[PDB]
Amino acid sequence: WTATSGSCKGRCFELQEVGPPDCRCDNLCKSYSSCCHDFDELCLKTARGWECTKDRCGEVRNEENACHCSEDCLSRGDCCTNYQVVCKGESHWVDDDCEEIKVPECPAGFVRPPLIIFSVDGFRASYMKKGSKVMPNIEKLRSCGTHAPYMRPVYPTKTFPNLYTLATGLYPESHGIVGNSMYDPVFDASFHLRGREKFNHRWWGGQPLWITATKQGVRAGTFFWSVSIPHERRILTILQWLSLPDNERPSVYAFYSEQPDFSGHKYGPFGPEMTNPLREIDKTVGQLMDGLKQLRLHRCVNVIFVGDHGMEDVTCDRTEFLSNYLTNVDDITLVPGTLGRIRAKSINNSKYDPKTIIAALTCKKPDQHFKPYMKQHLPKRLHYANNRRIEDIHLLVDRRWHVARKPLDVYKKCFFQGDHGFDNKVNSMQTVFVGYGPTFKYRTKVPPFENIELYNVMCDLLGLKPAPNNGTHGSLNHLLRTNTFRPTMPDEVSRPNYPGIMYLQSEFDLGCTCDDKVENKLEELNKRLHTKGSTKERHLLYGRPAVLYRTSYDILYHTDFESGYSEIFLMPLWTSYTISKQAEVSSIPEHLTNCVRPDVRVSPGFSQNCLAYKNDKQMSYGFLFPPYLSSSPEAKYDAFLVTNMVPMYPAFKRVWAYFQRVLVKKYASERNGVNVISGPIFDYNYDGLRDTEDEIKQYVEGSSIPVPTHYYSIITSCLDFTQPADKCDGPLSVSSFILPHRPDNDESCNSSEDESKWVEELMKMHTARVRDIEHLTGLDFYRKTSRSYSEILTLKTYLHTYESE
Ligand SMILES: *[C@@H]1O[C@H](CO)[C@@H](O[C@@H]2O[C@H](CO)[C@@H](O[C@@H]3O[C@H](CO[C@H]4O[C@H](CO)[C@@H](O)[C@H](O[C@H]5O[C@H](CO)[C@@H](O)[C@H](O)[C@@H]5O[C@H]5O[C@H](CO)[C@@H](O)[C@H](O)[C@@H]5O)[C@@H]4O)[C@@H](O)[C@H](O[C@H]4O[C@H](CO)[C@@H](O)[C@H](O)[C@@H]4O[C@H]4O[C@H](CO)[C@@H](O)[C@H](O)[C@@H]4O)[C@@H]3O)[C@H](O)[C@H]2NC(C)=O)[C@H](O)[C@H]1NC(C)=O
Ligand SMILES: CCCc1c(OC[C@@H](O)COc2ccc3c(=O)cc(C(=O)O)oc3c2CCC)ccc(C(C)=O)c1O
Ligand SMILES: [Ca+2]
Ligand SMILES: [Cl-]
Ligand SMILES: [K+]
Ligand SMILES: [Zn+2]
Repeated sequence: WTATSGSCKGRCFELQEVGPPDCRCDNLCKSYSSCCHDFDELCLKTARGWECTKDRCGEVRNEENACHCSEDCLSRGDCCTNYQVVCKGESHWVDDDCEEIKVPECPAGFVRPPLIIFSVDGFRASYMKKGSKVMPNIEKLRSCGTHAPYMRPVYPTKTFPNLYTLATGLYPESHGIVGNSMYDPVFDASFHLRGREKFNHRWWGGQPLWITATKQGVRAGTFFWSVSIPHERRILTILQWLSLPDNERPSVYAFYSEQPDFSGHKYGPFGPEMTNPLREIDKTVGQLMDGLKQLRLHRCVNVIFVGDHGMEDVTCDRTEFLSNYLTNVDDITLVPGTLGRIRAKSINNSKYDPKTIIAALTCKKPDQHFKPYMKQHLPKRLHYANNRRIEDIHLLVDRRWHVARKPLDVYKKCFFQGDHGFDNKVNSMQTVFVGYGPTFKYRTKVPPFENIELYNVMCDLLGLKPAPNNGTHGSLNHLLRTNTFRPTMPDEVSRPNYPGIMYLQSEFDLGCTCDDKVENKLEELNKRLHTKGSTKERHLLYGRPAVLYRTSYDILYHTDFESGYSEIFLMPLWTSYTISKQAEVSSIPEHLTNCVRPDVRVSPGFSQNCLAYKNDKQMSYGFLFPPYLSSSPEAKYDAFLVTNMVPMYPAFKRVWAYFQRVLVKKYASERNGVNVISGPIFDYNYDGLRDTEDEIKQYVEGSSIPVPTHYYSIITSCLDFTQPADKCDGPLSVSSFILPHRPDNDESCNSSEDESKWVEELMKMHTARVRDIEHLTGLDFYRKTSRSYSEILTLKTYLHTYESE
């Protein structure tokens, strides 16, 4: 119950919301059906529209009007935004030449440049070029300020998960808004776009920017706007708040537009009906900038123009129906659309079985347009698993398609032509970023980056310490003229041992054999030198990775590769080697097919054993440094050391062998040499973070050899490919992957074909950032380069996406 008999007189769009059942006058009261009786009359005036006209200039103030053209409006802070243009002969901001904003030019009483975030729903990255003729204000912000060609949203590429990621710097699995619809089984509560449950604070985790600001004594405008407040009024409200006394005035504001997403769903992303929505958003930007210019703040405020996600062509005839696959369709609940999430309809149904659901959905139809996954098997770059609100079964839907439970769901819920939510590497889902202001650079293009990085920068713009988040703070310093954040590299926690030869061959009883009894004073000195690190500079190009947790490990040197070998996990944490453009691929010799060799530097008690692999009928082994790429017949023996072996299912060895035999050389040819760092990852609790030894769910049978959930590689080369990877004087280029270590290849529907038809496609799906591998391993890479640390942080956040341009 709300006592709406109270009044909004002198309270319109008040910043703090008042306590029920007292009636409200803030920008959210409509959504709660709780505004005072006179909120429309007082706070949503529309009389005479939004624009001054010649005849209104110097009018007698009429408090009924939506906005004012009377002489006193500039001191009241409520002129129509075009007041000075119409009445005082000023120019629109868009018609003024771009002039660099070298320092903030602010009115007295401004303690810091305010931040205004202008967020637009469904604003696809390619609109910046494709719509540029009809968006002159947005085009000026973009050309004059700092802009990226696009900004990568988070998955799923839905509205609330992405806007809340902008607010928090967190992945949706961490902030809790994991879709536009959700069931939380602990709460036993459902979140929906429509209605009231979504306002309950227990959905919204982390700490959004407006709370970060408030806790640190920086005041904030509200970021939510009730949908029925027109945009012109949202702009006038922000401009009014900017005229508050210094002690009352917020420093951060957010405007939101439901367009162009609203029309994109109806008309598709490039429907001819889309030009008008884009012109209308441009006009709104123009209102803001003219209004800032009136207030003399257009060279004071930092403006962010940012979108949540793009928009794809999706029509009802491109719908896959689970009723075409599952016998049991009424025993499941599906969250449908551009992604699928499945759970049991009833928790009391003992016949429900996820394994049989997955199998029935796996590669059943030739052009099948979705792929099922247990959530722990989804590409790690999505970071979409570690939340109870995310159903164990997930469907990754192809761009341009929907998935639904039954045909009747599509016509008893087809005029819609656009949608979004797909994999956040899809080109159509990319969205926009422009920053304009004294704190941003002038006429500067920056590379694409992920929206999870923006919170930290917004905190930097406001002089706030960010709450703990998933951005990499410093990775976007290149967007800024000032206020950069200058991080120090993390300190190394464990230092390595450097073992020499300490064990005789007969101390090892590992059940291994190798045909290696096959032999000089020229050659003997050189082998000792290699084992002491004499080639290390060739193979370890960016320093040893630092281990950021407490553990016991050894550095092992070899002619062709260097490794950091964990005594705890019995295998390398990392294996680093360089392959020049000229390197030759060789085979594993017939006499060496099953060769595994004790490492006389590492005790038997800290080694793997071959007998565990013979006994484990499901598990085989591979090597981290590939024997195919040995520099010489003699150096090849090093590749079969028990310290270079790792556990691999046979089905995974098909992937791994193709990568090592064919792809590494192909990348070295293409990129003019590569440096490779490969290793295992253990993330049995799918939290994106390195497991401790006690979290490991599976071991090679009979042994203490832990089985990795994934295998990674980081492939680095020179950005200027005229220079070889090992002699690069400038910026680097990287691509990386985190391949799932699975016992079948059911994810790849073409896997019965030759590896050349499916393996690289698998690897591309599981592309990763170096930062993702760092979280998963507790390793810190690139510690010794010639590059600035901020540039290296940007390199670590890079994702090679494989989409066209
Ligand atoms: C992306 O960035 C984020 C932010 O930095 C990273 O997330 C952090 O990860 C940390 C490790 O996973 C984690 O630290 C834990 O915090 C526990 C206290 O948590 C509460 O308080 C904080 C602070 O305000 C709050 O933010 C938390 O918010 C979560 O939960 C609420 C309510 O459920 C949600 O609204 C919110 O969305 C958020 O949910 C997300 O995180 C939780 C985990 O906290 C997940 O369960 C959800 O699925 C969702 O992802 C909390 O309200 C603290 O109690 C933990 O300490 C225990 O475990 C450690 C193990 O190291 C041990 O040292 C301790 O002894 C202790 O053990 C005891 O409890 C165990 C578990 O019950 C039990 O098994 C033991 O036997 C012991 O009794 C732990 O320190 C931190 O909370 C999150 N923060 C956030 C905001 O998500 C994230 O890792 C980054 N991602 C990547 C890939 O880098
Ligand atoms: C979502 C987090 C907050 C946030 C931002 O929210 C802006 C906020 O007005 C968006 O709210 C929306 C958006 C769509 C719909 C609907 O389609 C339907 C319905 C309904 O039927 O009720 O309600 C909606 C609401 C709720 C109106 C209270 C914007 C930008 C940011 C940034 C930049 O951080 C940010 O954090
Ligand atoms: Ca983990
Ligand atoms: Cl959803
Ligand atoms: K085996
Ligand atoms: Zn939408």
